[PDB]
Amino acid sequence: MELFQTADWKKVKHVPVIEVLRAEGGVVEVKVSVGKEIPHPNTTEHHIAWIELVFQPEGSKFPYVVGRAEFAAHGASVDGPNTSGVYTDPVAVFAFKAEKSGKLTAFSYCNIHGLWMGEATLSLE
Ligand SMILES: [Fe+2]
Repeated sequence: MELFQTADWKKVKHVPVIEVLRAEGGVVEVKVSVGKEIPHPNTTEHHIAWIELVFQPEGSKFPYVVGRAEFAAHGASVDGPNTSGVYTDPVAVFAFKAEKSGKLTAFSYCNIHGLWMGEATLSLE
């Protein structure tokens, strides 16, 4: 019944969550993660592959890619899937200089669950 709204935990599990760690004087650090509130698997069969961060300062006609983080290890070795002991967590910190406030957009990818997007505001206060 569409009278009753709800929330999908699977979306929460995949969405890239943006947290501004500092922004004083245009020295900015932004953390992006997937599966913060609700852990996302990291196995050889199922994992988050990367996160990319975009920033568009106000007054700027075009957006700029700030950077991209690949998460390369997911437990595979010559001994089989999930045996290597090495798993890269889908968390990244982007450090950058900025002269103005503006909009952040993050993108991420799961190898079986498609492409994902998230947004937040950067206030240089
Ligand atoms: Fe997934």
